[PDB]
Order: sequence, then structure tokens, then C-alpha cells
Amino acid sequence: GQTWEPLFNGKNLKGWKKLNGKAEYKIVDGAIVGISKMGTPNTFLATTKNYGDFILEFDFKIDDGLNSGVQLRSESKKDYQNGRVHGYQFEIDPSKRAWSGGIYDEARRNWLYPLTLNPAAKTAFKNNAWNKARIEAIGNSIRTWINGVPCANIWDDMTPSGFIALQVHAIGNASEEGKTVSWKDIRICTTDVERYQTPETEEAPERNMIANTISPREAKEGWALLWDGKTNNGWRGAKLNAFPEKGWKMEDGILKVMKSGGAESANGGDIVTTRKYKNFILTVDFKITEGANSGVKYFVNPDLNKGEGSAIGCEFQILDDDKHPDAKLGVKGNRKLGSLYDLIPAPEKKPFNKKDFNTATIIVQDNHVEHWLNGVKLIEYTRNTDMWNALVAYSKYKNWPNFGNSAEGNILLQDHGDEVWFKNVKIKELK
Amino acid sequence: GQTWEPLFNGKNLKGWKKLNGKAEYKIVDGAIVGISKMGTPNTFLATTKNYGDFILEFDFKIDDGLNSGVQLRSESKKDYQNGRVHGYQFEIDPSKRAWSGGIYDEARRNWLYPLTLNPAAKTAFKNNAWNKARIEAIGNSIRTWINGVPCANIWDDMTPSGFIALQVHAIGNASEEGKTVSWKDIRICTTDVERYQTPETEEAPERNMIANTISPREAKEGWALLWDGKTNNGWRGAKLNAFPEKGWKMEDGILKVMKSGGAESANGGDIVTTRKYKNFILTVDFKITEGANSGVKYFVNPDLNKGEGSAIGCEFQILDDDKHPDAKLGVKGNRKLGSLYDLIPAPEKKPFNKKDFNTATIIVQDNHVEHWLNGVKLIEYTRNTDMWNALVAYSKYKNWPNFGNSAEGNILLQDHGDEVWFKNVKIKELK
Ligand code: NA
Ligand code: NA
Ligand code: NA
Ligand code: NA
Repeated sequence: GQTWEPLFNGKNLKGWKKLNGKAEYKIVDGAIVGISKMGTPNTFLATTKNYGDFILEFDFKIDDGLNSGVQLRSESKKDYQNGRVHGYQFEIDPSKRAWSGGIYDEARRNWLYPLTLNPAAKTAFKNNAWNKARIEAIGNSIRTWINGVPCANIWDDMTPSGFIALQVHAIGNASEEGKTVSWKDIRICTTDVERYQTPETEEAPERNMIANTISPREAKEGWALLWDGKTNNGWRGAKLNAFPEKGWKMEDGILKVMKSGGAESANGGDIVTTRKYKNFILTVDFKITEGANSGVKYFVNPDLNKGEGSAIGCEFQILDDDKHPDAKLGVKGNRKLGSLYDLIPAPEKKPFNKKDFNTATIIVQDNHVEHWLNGVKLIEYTRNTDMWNALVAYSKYKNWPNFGNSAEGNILLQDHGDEVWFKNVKIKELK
Repeated sequence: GQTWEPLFNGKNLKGWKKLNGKAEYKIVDGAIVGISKMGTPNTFLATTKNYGDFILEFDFKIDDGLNSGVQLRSESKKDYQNGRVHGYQFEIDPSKRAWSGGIYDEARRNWLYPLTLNPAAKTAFKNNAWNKARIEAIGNSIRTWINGVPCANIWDDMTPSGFIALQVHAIGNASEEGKTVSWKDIRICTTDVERYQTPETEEAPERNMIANTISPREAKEGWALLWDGKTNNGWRGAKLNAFPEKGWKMEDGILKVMKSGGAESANGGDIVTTRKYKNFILTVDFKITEGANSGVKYFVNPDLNKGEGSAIGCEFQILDDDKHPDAKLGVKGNRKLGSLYDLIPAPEKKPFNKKDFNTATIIVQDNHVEHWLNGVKLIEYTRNTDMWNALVAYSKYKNWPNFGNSAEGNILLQDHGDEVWFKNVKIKELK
């Protein structure tokens, strides 16, 4: 049957090495017990072997008010932060936050898969009890389970192989000196991994960490890239037959609208998809600069505006609400980030992290439309209704016949003369 | 079993008399054949007997481009239009309008039950073929069927007994000169009518013609009067504790708002229900004067406006679109008759008969609302939505917090200083 190799023999610490911190690892009833300390940094008991593709299993228990984790495909390099342990980590969190089984990129990218991405896994961890963990690291796929509950699922290629390590996190208050985290029955399967892998029917939804790519899961699910992360393929200027020769830069897997005078579509101009879409889920990652303005448009007719300014369509406003003057204009905030520009305001409380990339989601299912920001629904509307047409009649789009009522339209990225970054521009066409 | 009496014996015209016009009635293969003429008015072949409660059955055929009908409980009085045949008539309509089986009040009230009130019955009549008809006139209930399809259902007490007559409608163009209508197998049942009557499960929805009353059907169906047709009971001034002492008159079963300077709620002021309603079907019959303005409001809070003008609520606009200046003042006609005033425009083409009474219907089912005019849906909307709140934010109601979003409110009739008539103010409370 399945060939399992023990990583810990229940007797001694053979096959392990302590890195960074000076916390103790004692053996109590066939379990590795990591003991908290004071004045020492994070400690890691790392395997003396590197593992690429594997199925890892271990039992774990932790004192409340303590944080722990198990490093996967992790490294310690003398050239990077004096051998500080970095890489994927299976979170052990007994706090009310409840992100156990989540993936944290230790001393590197930080949170990759927090349990906000899969909230039903928050109930998996049993406080002050033994918990059974399973990790499946197969190619670029890293998946985690706690007590049979799927927790995290990331698609990433940064480190294909590295060590497994047990974390004893540095403590801050005196009230946690002898507080322990314990690991037992640590075993690994490295032979016939594909024979014993968990099916796609019993996993957490995947998060693809490899910018501007379509994972096998995303492909099976009907996703395609609108931007390939390298070329202007699939895009043209709204009023041009080809891509603009200025005002748009592509570098480091980021599609950047250039900073100019902040004027509307006066630099390189807006860019549109070279094809039309009907029903879809459109996802766009964006990062703004101070006082920046841009937007994601859909139901676009690139031939309507032959004059100055932005091409005609419905818009997912992108803005620095704190600085850009347009945020205070319009009616009851209908020009702030995430709004249906000049029509429907985004709520006052929205999950926006101005220092990082944010994800815009636009869903079109015939007449039904939704705007999401970082997995939270902002607005909901229905075109081809008495309400829609009446609302459009009061707006900036009052002169456009049958505005936002057509089945098909192009998707657009706006030039509002400010520096805005884009990546992971993907589409899932719907029935 | 059922006792049937033939109205036509198949051989001669014994039991019949020709009234008004001079068109011919010939017998062809056991059928009465009415022949169209020229220069003669409508002709009626009337039974020499009067019938009150009965079940009438006949087969009928008509040439296309011709109009006919069968008179029920009808009269011919020397004191009434010099013997002009008047009364209920079963319509025979081969035109695209398709109101065969509908009830028309010949030389009296005109259309009582057009097939606008039961559009599924429009398919019943077979062109250039024989059609079976059934009429059940039982007390105040007059119901009709064509080929087993229920067509019309009226509740009326104007004429409990009269003759049955076959109509040869006066023709205008020479091309109709020869054209005929035929009626065969004309039989009547006057004995044990209740034993053979069609159940309520197989009829057209009823229209009650008896002003300010609740028919047995309406009562069973949960309808009640908001105005009893005689007293101010159930009504008070919007800003008063009692009914206004001026500007509102009750006479002849009509509720009248008096003509003054055309100012908004400056005469007797608006009148409101002394009760609040939640979910309902509200019906109002109204008649306007030239350049008149009024309205039916719902979701009313009589305590919001303590100043000048109309009380606060959503409004079914009542207006003379042709003359009143406010018709040109909205956004894309949102202040014209039937509109949700200043919010949602009624369509450009609406069934409004400015010389007669018209029926306004307002349906509230929690957040969902509809406006109907004379059995035709005008607009439909949903409050407590992003679209609603955004649309309200652009309107005259932009300063009212949570406008039109409350479950309950009073129903109001507007004083807009013009002469407007009301009757049949009824409500069906919903779950
Ligand atoms: Na941790
Ligand atoms: Na914008
Ligand atoms: Na007729
Ligand atoms: Na009005």
C-alpha cells in the first residue's frame, strides 16, 4: 500500500536541526513539544532533508494565546536576512481570528491564504485538543486540511522544494513562558503521491499566486486571461485600430497607465478588448497612486465617443477617495471607488487597502449586474428596467440611446492621466 | 334533465321582432343570417319575450371586417333616444383587437368588459368558422364563454330583465354591402339555472359596475371599500385630525376635489386614510377636467410635511398631459399621468380616455411596486435597492431620509386646486 516515512521517530530529534531562535524542543509521550521563550526570535525545528512533492500528516495541539505553524518547501539562506527561515507556512491559530490551516509566507510575502478566502474552514480547529493535519504539496498546488476540513489552496511556483519546520513563535508578554505547541505522528509520503492525492471535489477554492496566468483549475473552470502579462495582445485604443503608442507601460507583469496631467483619456487614451463580451465574471487587480483616477468599463461601444474623453460604457470607478476632487462631486458619493460611476454609489464602508493591489469584480448575467471589491459585494443593479432607464435619464449618460441595455460590449481600462497599475485581468464567460 | 327552449325554431322567425334599422334576417340551412346594408342604422332582431335569469347558448359565424353582437337584458323605450336599442351586448369581433365575448353597453355606458381585462380570452374566437357561445345571466352576474374559454364577467344591476337581440351593425364602406353574420342553435334555459351554472373556478375575473360597492366575489376575494360612496368615513385631512370643511364634495356617489387656483394642497388640502396600509392592491376610478392635476399617494407619512403643499409619499400622477405645464417639467416625462411622480415615467403610449373615468391600480408587495392604468401595466419598481435609493437621490425627494422604503403608510388623494372626480376607491390587503 501507501509508503509513509516518519519525519519524527517519537524517541529522539534525529532528522531535525534548530534554526534562528533558541527555543527548546522536548519529547513528551512521543510528541515534539516546542516551548515558548523570552528574548529569543522565531525558532524552527527543520527537517535535514528537502521535500518537493509530498503528502504530509501530523497531529498538533497548542495553548491558547500562542501562535504556531509548520513550514513547507522553506529555506534558510546566509545571503537572505542572515539565514532567517522563510517560505510557505501552515498556520496554527487558536485565536478568535481562526486562520489555522491558512498559508502564510513567512519572512517573504506574508499572508497568501487567510481563512477570509474560505470562511467555513474557520470552525476546523479544536481549541485545547489534538488536531489532525494534512498537507498536499503537488507541483505548484499546495493544499491543506484540518480534521478532514479543507482549509487553504494556493497555486504558486516560488519554491518547488525546501524543508519542513516546526515553529515556536517568539513571545511578547511574560504570561507566556512555558506555554507549548505540540506535534506527534509526523509522517510524509513522497512515493506515488498522485495515487493518494485528495480529489478537486474535497478542497478549498484555489488562489493562483502566479500573476497573469491560468492555473489548470482556472482553465477547467472556464477562466481566460484578458491581458497576458507581457504583450498588448487582445487590446487596442478605444478610438484606434491598434494599441496606443504612448501612455501605457508593461513591466514586471504589471500593465501601467502612465502619469500625465490627470485629464480624462487625453494621454494614450483608453484601451479596449479587441472582442466583445456578453455574460461574464470579470476580475481585475489594481493598485493606485495618491489622488489617482481610473476605471474598469463594460457594455462599451468604442465607436460612440469620436470626440474627447473616455469611451462610452458602464464604469467600475477606481479612485483615491481621500484626495481626488471627483470623490466629493456627483450625488451622495456615486463617483467614489467601486461605484457605478455617476449612477449608483458604493457603500461608505468598503474593504479597500490603498497601499496594496485590490480586486475589482464585475458580474454580468444578462440584465443583472454586480460590483465586488476584495470579495465583498458593493452594488447590485438590473438594466432594461423602468428604474434603470429613469436613473440613467438623470445622469451624465442621459443623451446616450439605450445606455447600458445592450447584451454585448467591450471591456475597457481607463486613462484618467494618473498612475494606476493593473494585473490578473481575467474573464470567465457565462451561459 | 336540463330544460332548453329554442329561441329560433329553425324554420321561420316566430318569437322575433326587427328593431331600429332595416337590415335583412334570412334563414339559410337552419341559421338566422343577418345581411349588412347601407344607409340604415344598427339593426336588432329581438326576442318577443323578456328574460331575467337564464343560460343562453348559440353558434355564431361572421365575415371578417364586420362587427356584430348579441344583446342581453336589453331595452327599447320611446322615452330613451326615440326607441334606440340599448343594454348589455356580447361582442362578436373578428378584428385583430379580438374582444369577442366582451361586454359592451350599447347606446348607454359603452365598453364594460373589453378583453383588456382578460387577455387570455383574446384567442377564443375562430375566424371564418363556427363558434359556440354561452352566456349566464344570474342575478347581477353576467358571464360569457366562447368555445369553452371564459371571456367576460360583469356585476351590474342597471337592467335585471330585457330582450335578447341579434345585431347587424351599420356599415360605412360599400365593400361591406353584401357581408353577413350567422347565428344557429339559439337555445335558452330559465329553469333550475343554479343547478347548471358554471363554477367560479371556470370564469373570467369579475368587473363590478355598481359604484362604491363590494360584490359577493369581491368580498370573498378580500376587497373592501376605502370610500363608502356617501360619507367622509375613513378619511381625514393630511394635516388635520378630521375631514376638511371645504374643497371636497360628495354627491351622486362621486368624491370631488373642488376647482380653485390650481395651487398645490392650498384649498381643502390632501385627504388621507385614517389607517395605515402595508401590502395591498389599491384601485381608484378618476375623471379629470381640462388642465387638471391630482394624484394617488401611498407610503404617506402625514406628519412629515407640516408646512405648505402636498403630504409626503410616492405618487401615481393624475394629470391632463396635453394642457398642464408640469407635463413638460420632469425628466423624460416622469411627471405625466400614471408616472411615479418625478421618478419613473409612464410609457408614452398608455390607455387614457380623457372624456371618461379611468382606473388607477397600485400594487405593493413589500419592496415590489406596480402602476396600472385601465388594466395595462405602466411601470414597476423595487424600493430598498441600490437603484431605488440612487434614483430618489436625484429627485424632488432627495432630502427625505429613507424615502419610499417603509413597510407601512397611508393612502392619499391629492388636492391640487383643480376639479378631479373619484369613485370605486377600494383595497385588497395582501399577506
Ligand atoms: Na504561525
Ligand atoms: Na474613473
Ligand atoms: Na358589437
Ligand atoms: Na399630482
